[PDB]
Amino acid sequence: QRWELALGRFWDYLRWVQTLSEQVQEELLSSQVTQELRALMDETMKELKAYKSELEEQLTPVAEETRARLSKELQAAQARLGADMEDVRGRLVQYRGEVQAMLGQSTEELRVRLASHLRKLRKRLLRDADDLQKRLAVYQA
Ligand SMILES: CC(C)(O)c1ccc(-c2cc(Cl)cc(C3(C(=N)N)CCC3)c2)cc1
Repeated sequence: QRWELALGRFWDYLRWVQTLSEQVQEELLSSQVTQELRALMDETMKELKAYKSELEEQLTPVAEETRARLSKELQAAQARLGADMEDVRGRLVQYRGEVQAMLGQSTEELRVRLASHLRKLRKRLLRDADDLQKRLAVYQA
């Protein structure tokens, strides 16, 4: 699906950030990484909303209380995905400020801590994307 490809571009970019390689460390102290993640996040959420909209053209007619519930559960699952991606961006903004506060001292321990936290944020994003995909797959029925 288009929204899955969009999410995958966010995911591959974030897998690169996770390496904290020389060029990642450089781009994390500018706005570049968080600006590129914002663009990738925005595209994912736009495609998700359009996908849900087109799915609603080929629905199995069910009880109206049921449809209303499934739609609200799907909107909550979309919301969690967007919040997850924003939580990632926010953690990388935090890193930028903590490096500046070090006034040129070594950042090795900040980077060890960031790597560990990013791994956990990425696991949560993956969890939520799988749950969203599963909900979308039975939504029409
Ligand atoms: C081909 C490309 C661009 O490299 C790529 C495309 C998609 C993903 C991807 C990332 C995540 Cl977090 C989740 C999923 C969903 C999955 N489990 N298939 C769960 C809904 C689909 C897919 C990763 C990479």
